[PDB]
Amino acid sequence: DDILLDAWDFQGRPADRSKTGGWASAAMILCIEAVERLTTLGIGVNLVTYLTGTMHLGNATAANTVTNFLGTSFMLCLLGGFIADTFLGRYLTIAIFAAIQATGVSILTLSTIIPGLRPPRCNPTTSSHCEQASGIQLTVLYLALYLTALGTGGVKASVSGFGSDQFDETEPKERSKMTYFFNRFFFCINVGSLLAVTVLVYVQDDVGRKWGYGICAFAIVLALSVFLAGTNRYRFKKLIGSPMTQVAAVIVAAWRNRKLELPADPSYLYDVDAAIRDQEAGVTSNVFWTLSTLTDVEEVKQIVRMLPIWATCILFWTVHAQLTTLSVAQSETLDRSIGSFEIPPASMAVFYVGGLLLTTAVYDRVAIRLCKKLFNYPHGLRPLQRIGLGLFFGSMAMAVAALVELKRLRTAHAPLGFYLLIPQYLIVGIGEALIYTGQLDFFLRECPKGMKGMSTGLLLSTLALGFFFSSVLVTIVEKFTGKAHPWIADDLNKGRLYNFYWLVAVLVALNFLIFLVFSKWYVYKEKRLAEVGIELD
Amino acid sequence: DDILLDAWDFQGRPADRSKTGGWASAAMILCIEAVERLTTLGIGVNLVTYLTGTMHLGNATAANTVTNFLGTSFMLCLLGGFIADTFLGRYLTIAIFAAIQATGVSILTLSTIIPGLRPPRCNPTTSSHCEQASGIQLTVLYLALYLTALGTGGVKASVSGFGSDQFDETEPKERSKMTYFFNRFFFCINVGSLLAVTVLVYVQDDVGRKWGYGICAFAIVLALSVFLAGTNRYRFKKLIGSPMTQVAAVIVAAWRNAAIRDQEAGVTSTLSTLTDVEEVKQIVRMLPIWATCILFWTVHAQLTTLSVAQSETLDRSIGSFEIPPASMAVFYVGGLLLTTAVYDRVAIRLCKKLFNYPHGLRPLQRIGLGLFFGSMAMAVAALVELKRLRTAHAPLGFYLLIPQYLIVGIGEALIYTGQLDFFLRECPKGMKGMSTGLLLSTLALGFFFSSVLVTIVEKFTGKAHPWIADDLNKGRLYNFYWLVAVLVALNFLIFLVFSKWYVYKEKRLAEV
Repeated sequence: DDILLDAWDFQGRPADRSKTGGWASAAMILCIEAVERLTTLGIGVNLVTYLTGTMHLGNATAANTVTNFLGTSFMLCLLGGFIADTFLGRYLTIAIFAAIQATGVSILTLSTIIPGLRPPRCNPTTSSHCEQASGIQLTVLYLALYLTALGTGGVKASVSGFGSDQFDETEPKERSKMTYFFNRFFFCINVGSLLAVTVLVYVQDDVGRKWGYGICAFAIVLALSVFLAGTNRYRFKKLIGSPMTQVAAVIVAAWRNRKLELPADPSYLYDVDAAIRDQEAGVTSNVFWTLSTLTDVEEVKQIVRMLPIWATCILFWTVHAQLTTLSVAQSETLDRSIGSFEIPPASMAVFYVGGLLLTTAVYDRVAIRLCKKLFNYPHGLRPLQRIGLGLFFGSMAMAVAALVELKRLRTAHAPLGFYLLIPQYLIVGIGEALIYTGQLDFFLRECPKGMKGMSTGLLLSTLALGFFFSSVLVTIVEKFTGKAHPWIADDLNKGRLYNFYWLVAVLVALNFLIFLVFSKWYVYKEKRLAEVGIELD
Repeated sequence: DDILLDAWDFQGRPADRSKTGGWASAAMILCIEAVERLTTLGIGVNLVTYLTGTMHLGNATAANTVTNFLGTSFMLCLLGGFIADTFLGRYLTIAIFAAIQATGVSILTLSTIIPGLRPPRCNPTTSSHCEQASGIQLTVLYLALYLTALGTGGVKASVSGFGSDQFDETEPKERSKMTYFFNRFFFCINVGSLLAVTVLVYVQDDVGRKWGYGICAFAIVLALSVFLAGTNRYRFKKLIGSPMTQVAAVIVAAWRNAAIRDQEAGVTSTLSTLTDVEEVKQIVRMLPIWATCILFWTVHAQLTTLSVAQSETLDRSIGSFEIPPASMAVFYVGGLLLTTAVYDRVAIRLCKKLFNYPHGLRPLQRIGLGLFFGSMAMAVAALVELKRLRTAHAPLGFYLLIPQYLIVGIGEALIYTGQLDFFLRECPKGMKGMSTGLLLSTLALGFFFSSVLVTIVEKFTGKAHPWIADDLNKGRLYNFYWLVAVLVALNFLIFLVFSKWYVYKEKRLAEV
């Protein structure tokens, strides 16, 4: 009754419901997730200008550095979950990796303080050119960045899952205590994330970096000690396995044997074909690294059916990557003067965060029940309709964003203009709050049974590439016409951005038509396969 | 097979010989020993100066805050090792109380760099009236300290236990790689222990508090990151119990128709059983001699506070450069290392080639020997302050303080390894972890005793011509030293009586 077979406590003796439980104890875990999100935002959003305001980089190579650090921090999150799942706990994953996050962000705060560890002070845009940055002073910014990248990476992966282990016995009153707890919790993260792209951005911009990154490092060192102090209060998961494992064990363990085709149709052992090898194409099997089992082989193959739609997602995230880097540099040249108020350059990102929060809010009330009464589905847009939708806004921003780099270059070649960068922030914002619903929802129900959780893998990995390809996309345009003014600049007025924003708009516009064809097809095949699996028994 | 029994994984799966544990794997776990020692030295040895200098409290009131912090830190270290062996892991303790220790020091660091979190710059030395810290700038300090002490206390308990747990196999082969490492390391400590009362002190004096305390913060936050990141490769012990609990079981369980002390039956091999109550009985037999060590540690505290305030006013110049006042404590650490260095090459070797001793001196010889130097340091120090003050009103180099700082250091080495060996070699079957409790206990109590001393004279002398005074040239500090000198003197005599009885009343308790 009171004791559960579902979890154990920090001893290992079976967990109890009125000893280990989350009306309180779920907070001490989760505050880490709060300080972490609030970090890679307050840092990541505005990391771009630190490199162009102090490190004195060229507005181009500040973008690549940031999108890479960002994308890197997204690859490393994909790994942390595999480590939580294969090797360490959920728990000592989030315990180990918050401590790591802490030194990275300490080494970072440190790098902005100790003297001569940043090039002597001055302003690059419209003013001067200074010192570059020493090869010494660039290596600590890297290690610290990349350490932070790794830290935020690992806990982003497991701190969420662990905090919810603190509630759900299938029993309702706990599930009620839980659902009660979180709707009150996210309003915070929301209202609190709105804080970090404004208030926190305000500090590192006005007061200075040391304080700005300092209040961060202190937050994780505070949080981690709250977390650990709750250790005994917690009840513990048994190591959910990463499904990414057998994907490795057929993509590889069917590679190590490439030999006689052996089509007898199917030979059996329990579920096995001996041999089993990957031909893609089709067969079908149902059941309940040396050699591989066929019912295992096929499950991988369903993962592969999802791959082309997986591909067409990457480019949205490139559009999103432009919001954190370039739209800052062109908020660097704009007005932003409210009189006695001067709004922080990278704080334009509050618009993007707004269109997230707002869209989600409009889409949970307005657009859900408006389908059950309108059509056969009360699910809203399930799933790939939201994905396609997002791709379209991917261009719609990059297209508008390309338009506004003209109205800006207009007035600045011949003083005051601003509030023209809302749309591109907003549009990527609304566009994001749909495509991430859709990417996710699709990756779930369409992921095989027992092998799902492959989802976040497909999800995050697209994020990562989105940034990495936005790194590549920038590095290509360097050679198109490289002399004179290419589309990149330092004084942006001495160069032209719109020529990039267009190309992303177009590259994405095409990407979306592609997605449409991939979308029509994928369902024709995953239907025919269903129907064929039956006809042949 | 290879695999070891009664050791496990973080998984819970036993175990290893040739993979998990290590030559340099302890090195990861003891990253956070060296840091916590180098911190509790650097911070404590000069904190009194942050109190008088920055917070503007003035010595009497400052000397007590420091000495309460040190006291509470040991008090908590004792609770710390009890938590560790009952509830928490050895591992979990060190993780958890390190984390606390890191915020604890962080907040302290933050206390020194956030604006308005102090009184405004001046030194009562050259200034007429300086504001003592406000109620709140106190509170962030106090919170920072007690966190830092709790943090430190908890770690101090379990890291040595978890550290040495990565070598134990009952093996002559690998468990002898334990020796080689634990030596390079221990040396590194004393080297780093010299630095913590010089360089660390120097930084926090002449670079600044924010830097000096700020480095210590980054030190654990660096170490905690290394320790936790070595978790997979650690050998995780079965949870060892607390001798404390078996000692409590007699104290509750006698209210009956159970325990009279005095003399009773001998021992062979909830409700209370006799072998455990006579075990608790002859733990009490040590308690009077435990009591006569409290007063040594009271001597020791005077080195962390008022002997700094004295040192602040002596010359301390060497040629051009000027040595930081609180860094006189190098002469104490030096005397402490030097005594050991010699006692092990000599008193071990050529004391046991005469009267057939096991250790150079009987534990009580070293205990008693400490108290005597302990009582004679205060006597020297009284007279020095006396014959410093007598020339203040008529300079004096830091040299005049080398004797107190030295004597106490020669004294302590003996009385610690006397105390430690006597508690250790007199304690019953399952209780040797009783020993460490007993030791810490005398220190917490010694420190806690000293603030009681200072407070008494403050009320019975001030406000007019006070023994411990704000301007040290304006009070008689020499007969607060005299007091502690004469106090420790009486305590010593009481020890000879106690230790005449102890070997007398515990050798009739021998033969059965």
